[PDB]
Amino acid sequence: GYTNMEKQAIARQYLWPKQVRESGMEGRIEVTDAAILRVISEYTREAGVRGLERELGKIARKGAKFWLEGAWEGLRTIDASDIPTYLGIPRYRPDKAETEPQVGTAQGLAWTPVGGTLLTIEVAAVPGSGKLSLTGQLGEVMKESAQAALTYLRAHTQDYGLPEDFYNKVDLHVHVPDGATPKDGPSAGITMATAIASALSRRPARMDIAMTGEVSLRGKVMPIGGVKEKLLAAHQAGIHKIVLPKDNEAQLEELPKEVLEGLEIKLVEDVGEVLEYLLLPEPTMPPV
Amino acid sequence: GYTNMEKQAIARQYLWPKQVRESGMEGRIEVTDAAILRVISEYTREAGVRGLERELGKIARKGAKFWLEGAWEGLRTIDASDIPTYLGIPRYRPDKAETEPQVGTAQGLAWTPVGGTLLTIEVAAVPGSGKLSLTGQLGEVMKESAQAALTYLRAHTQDYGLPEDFYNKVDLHVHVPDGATPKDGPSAGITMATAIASALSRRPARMDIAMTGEVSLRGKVMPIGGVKEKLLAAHQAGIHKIVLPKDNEAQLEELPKEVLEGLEIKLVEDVGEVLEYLLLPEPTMPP
Amino acid sequence: GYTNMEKQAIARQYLWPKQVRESGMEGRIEVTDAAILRVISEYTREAGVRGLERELGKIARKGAKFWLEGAWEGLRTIDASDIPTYLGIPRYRPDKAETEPQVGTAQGLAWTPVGGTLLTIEVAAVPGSGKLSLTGQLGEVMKESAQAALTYLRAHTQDYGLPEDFYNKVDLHVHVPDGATPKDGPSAGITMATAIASALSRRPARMDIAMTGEVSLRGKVMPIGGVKEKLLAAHQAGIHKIVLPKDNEAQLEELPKEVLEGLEIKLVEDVGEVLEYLLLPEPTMPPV
Amino acid sequence: GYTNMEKQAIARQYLWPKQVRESGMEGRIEVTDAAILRVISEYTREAGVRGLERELGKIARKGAKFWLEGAWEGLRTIDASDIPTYLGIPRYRPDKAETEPQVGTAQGLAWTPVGGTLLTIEVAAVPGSGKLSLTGQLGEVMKESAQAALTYLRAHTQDYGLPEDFYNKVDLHVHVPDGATPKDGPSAGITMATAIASALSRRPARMDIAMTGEVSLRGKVMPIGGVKEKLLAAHQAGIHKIVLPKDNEAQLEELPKEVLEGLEIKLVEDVGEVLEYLLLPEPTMPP
Repeated sequence: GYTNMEKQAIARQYLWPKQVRESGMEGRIEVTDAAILRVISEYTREAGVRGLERELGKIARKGAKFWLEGAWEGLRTIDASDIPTYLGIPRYRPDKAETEPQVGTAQGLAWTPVGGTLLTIEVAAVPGSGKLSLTGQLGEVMKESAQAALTYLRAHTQDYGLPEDFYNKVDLHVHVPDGATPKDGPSAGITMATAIASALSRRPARMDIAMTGEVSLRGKVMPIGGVKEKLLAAHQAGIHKIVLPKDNEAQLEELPKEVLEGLEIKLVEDVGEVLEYLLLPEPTMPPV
Repeated sequence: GYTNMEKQAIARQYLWPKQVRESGMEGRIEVTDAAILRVISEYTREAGVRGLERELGKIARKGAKFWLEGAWEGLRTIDASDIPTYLGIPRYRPDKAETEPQVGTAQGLAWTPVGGTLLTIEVAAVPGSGKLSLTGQLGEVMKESAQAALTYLRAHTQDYGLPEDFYNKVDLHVHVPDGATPKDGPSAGITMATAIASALSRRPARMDIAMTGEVSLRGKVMPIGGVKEKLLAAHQAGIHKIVLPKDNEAQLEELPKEVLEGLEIKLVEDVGEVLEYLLLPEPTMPP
Repeated sequence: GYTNMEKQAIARQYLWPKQVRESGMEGRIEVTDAAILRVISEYTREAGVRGLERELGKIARKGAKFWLEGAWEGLRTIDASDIPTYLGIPRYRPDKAETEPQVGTAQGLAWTPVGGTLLTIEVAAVPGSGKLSLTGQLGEVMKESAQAALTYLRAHTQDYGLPEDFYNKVDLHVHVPDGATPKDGPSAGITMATAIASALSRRPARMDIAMTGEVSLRGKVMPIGGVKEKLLAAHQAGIHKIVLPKDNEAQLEELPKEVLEGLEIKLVEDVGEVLEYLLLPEPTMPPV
Repeated sequence: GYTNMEKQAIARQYLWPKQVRESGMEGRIEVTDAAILRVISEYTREAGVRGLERELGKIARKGAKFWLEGAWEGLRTIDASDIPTYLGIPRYRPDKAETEPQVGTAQGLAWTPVGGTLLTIEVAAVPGSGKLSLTGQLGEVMKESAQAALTYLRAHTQDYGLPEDFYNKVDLHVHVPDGATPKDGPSAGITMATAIASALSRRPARMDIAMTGEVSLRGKVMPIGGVKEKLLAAHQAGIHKIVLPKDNEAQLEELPKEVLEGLEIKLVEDVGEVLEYLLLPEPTMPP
C-alpha cells in the first residue's frame, strides 16, 4: 500500500479539502500536518486511504457540530493534541499493540491466594442458533454471572445498538484463559457484559481500563471481594485506569496512597455507565 | 492407470508443451526428464494424468509469473531441485510414506510421566447438522480447546477457505489416538485448530511439522509446558520442524546444544501464522 | 380538541422555544404568529399538538442547516411567506378540502369518449397477497399502463422508500371514477406511477397538479398526443399546474397565449423527477 | 465528488503508478492524459475514484497479459484510441446518453406496411413467484416469441450466468412501447432474449446495436423478412451496428450498396452469439 509520506500528501491535497467541502466548513477549519499523521497512525490501519478519508470526514462533521455550538470568523486550526476531541479515543497503538482497543475482549481483575491476577475475557459472536458456550474452567457462579450479563443485553438491544435478533441467529462463546487454571466468583459480571456487548456490536472495547464488579439482571453493579489485591495487580501490570463499583468506595483506604495516586478510578452503579466508558461508539467490523 | 515411464512420455510429448503454449511461455521454459518424474511422484496420486496436466499448468503459469518480474535470454530449464519453487511443498512422498501431508491430521506433542509422546489429532468433516464429537479419552480442558479452536475458525470462514455454512451443514469428529490412554491439557489448541481447518477446507496439513501451543478464542498462541520432554519426542520421532509459541522462546536454551541446532523452530504468536505454515494452499478433495 | 388560539399560545410559550433550544439555535431564529398560524392550518390535522411539535422541530433543524450554509449576526425572523422554504409544500388546506395532497390519488389527463379529459386516479393499498384490481371501465392500453407503472415501482422500492415485500403482502386496486364512463390510452401512465407510489408509501400526492405522459418500464416519460385538448381540459377544470413530457415542448405553441400563461408547466424525462415533484417527503398515514 | 481535472491529477500521481507497480509493469507501460480522461468519462460514473482505481488496475493487468503474449522494447504509451482494447466496450457515453448500455433493454428492428421502425424491448425482473407479464399490445406470435426466448434461458442458466432458481423466485415483465400501437411477429425473438437475459443476469445490454431474428427453443436464430426496410430504420434511428440471421445473407445481396453502406452487420447462427456480442461481461446492479 501507500507509505505514511504518501498518505499525508494524499490527505493534504485531496481528502481533507474534499471532506471539508462536503461538510460545508471550507474556509473555517484546517488540520496541521502533525494532526493528519496522528489520524493515520492511531485511527487507521490500512493499505489504501479509504479509512483516513472516513476519519477526515468525521473531523469535518464534528467541526460543523462545533460551528452549531458557536461560530467564528477566519480559520480554526486542529492540531495533533486537539485530535481526540474530534475523533474520540485512539483506536490503534503501534507503540504498544497490547494496550489498544479490541472487539470481543475486556480486561478483568482476579483475586487469588498468591496475590492479584489479570483476567482476559474473550467473546466470539458467530452465525448460529442462539447457543451459549462458557469455557476456561469456569465455576457455576461465574457461568451464572455470564448468563445474567447476557440476559441484560438481550433486554436492552436498542440501548446499545445490538441486533434485534441476535438471541436466535448467533452463537456466543465466552472464553477465559488460561485454559488450565480454574476460575470462579461473581466479580467479572460487568467485565463480561463489556465483552459480550463488544462482540455483538462489533465495537472495540478499551484495554487500558481494567474493571471488576458483580452485575445483576436489571444492570446494577454490586460490590466485590479482594479490592486491595486486585488494584495492585492492575498497577504492577501497568494499568492505571480502573472501573469499580460505587459501594466499594470505602475499601480504597486499604491501598498504599502512592499506588492509589497512580490509578484513575471511575466509580459505577449502572452497567450502562460502564459500557459508555468502555465501548467506542463506532463499529470496526461487519455485523454478522 | 499408466506406468511411470508412460507418464513421462505424455508429459513430454503432449501435456507439458500444451500447458506451456496455453500459458504463453513457449520457447522460454523447459522441464527436465527428472523434473517431470518428480512432478509425477511427489505431486500426483492417480491412475490417469489429469493431476499431472493440472500440476504442469501451474509450473508454466509460475514461469509466466517469473517472466512478469523479469525477462531473460533464451529458455531457462527447470530441474527437479527447482520444482518446489514452482509448485510449493511436496504434496506426496511415496518412498517415505508416513509423514506426507494429510487432510484432517496434525502432529501434536505430549508430556507423559515416563517421557514425551507423539500426539496425532484426527478430524472428520462429514455431512451433518452441526454436532461435535470429541473422542479418545479427552479431559474437559482439552475438549474446551477444541471448542475454542472451532469457534475461532467459525469466525474466520472467509480467511482460511472454509464453507460459510459448515456450522450447521457439517458434523465434526475430533479423535486423538490411542483410544485407551487418557489425554488432557490445553497444549494442543493450535494442533487441534490446524487439523479442524484442514478437514473443513480439504487442504492437506503437513505431518513433517510437530506443533504445541494453547490457543485463545480470538487467536493468540499462548505458552505451555513439558517443552523439553515434548521436544525430544519429536526428535526421537524424527520430526525436525517444530512450531512453538513466541512466549516460549525463553525455554529453548535449556536442552542440549546439538538437539537444539538439529531442529528448525518457528516461533508463533498467532494461530493464523500456524495455519499458513501448516496448510498447503490448494485443496486436494471435494467438500 | 384545541382552539387555534389555544394552539398558537402553546407553540409560542412552549413548543417553539423547546424545539429551537434543543436544535442548538436559541437566539438565532424566530417565527411570527402568522408563521405559527400557517403551520397549524396548512401543516397539521389533529386535536392535539404533537404534529405541530414535529413541524416546529423541522423548522429549527432546517434553521441549523442555514447556519451551516452561512451564519448571521443577531436574529432571523421566519414569517408566513417563508414557511414552505423550511417545511416544503403545504400538506393541508382547510378552506377547500378537494384539491389538497391526498394518499393514493392523483390528477391525470387521458382519453374518455369526449376525449382529452381530466381524470382522478384512485389507488388503495390494503392487506393482501399481491393481487391487482383495475376497475373504472379501463381499456387494455390503460390497464397495461398501470402494470408498467406498478412494475417500475416493484424494481425501485429502495429509491422511493416503499415496503420491500409489498408485492405479496399487499393487494392493489386502481379505480378511475366516474364508474360508467370508459377510459383508455397510455397518457395517464405517470399518474398511475404517482398514485400507486403514494398509496404504498403513505406519502400524499399533490392534487393541484395534473400530469400526462406515457410511462415506460425503465421509467422514461414518453410523449403523448392531444397535448392541446388535454391542457384545454385542465384549463377548463381550473387546474393551473401541468406536468408534461419533455418531448412535447413543441406542442405548447398550439395553445392560445392567455391559456398558456395560466399554466405553470414542468417538462419531465424520467418518472423519478415526476415522483419527487408530486410526493410530499413525509408519510401522513400508518404503514401497511 | 471530485471534479474531472482533479480526478485526473490523483490518477496520474498516485493511482496509475500504484496499479502499474502492483501489476509488475513499472517502466513498461504508460497512459496519456487524454486516455485517463476517457477512463473517467466513459468507464466510470462516480463521486470518488473507486471505479477509476478498479479500471486502471484492469489496464495494468491487461498489459500484463500482453507482455507475456510478447515483450516490447521501451515504454508503450496507451492513447485514448487504445483504451477499449484494454477495458472493452465503453460502459457509458455521457455525450450521447441514450445510446449507452442498459440493464433489461434491447433494440429491435420492426418493419411495417409504411416503412421500418426501431422497437425497444423493456424487461424488468423483480422479486416474485414465477409470473410473466407481456404488455404493449403484443399479438400472440410475439407473446410466444417471448416464451421461447425465456424457456431457452431457463435451460441455459449456467451458460449465461443466471440465478439457478429464477423461474420460481422472480416475476418477469416484458414491455414494448409504444403502449398503444399493436405489435406482432416472430422477428423480435433474439431481441427479447437479450433483454430478458440482461434483466436476469444484471449484465447491461448494448443500446448502440439493433437486431432482428426469430428464435427457437434449442437456440437457432432463424431467418426473417423485411430486411431492406428494417435496415433503413436503423439508419433513420442512427444505429450503425446490426445483428442479423446467418440465413438472411442472401437477402443482403439484393440490397443496393447505399443501404449496407454505414453498417456493421454481424451474422449469427446461435442465439448465444448474440448474447456474447450484446451483453457486457461484468454486471452493474445487484441481483
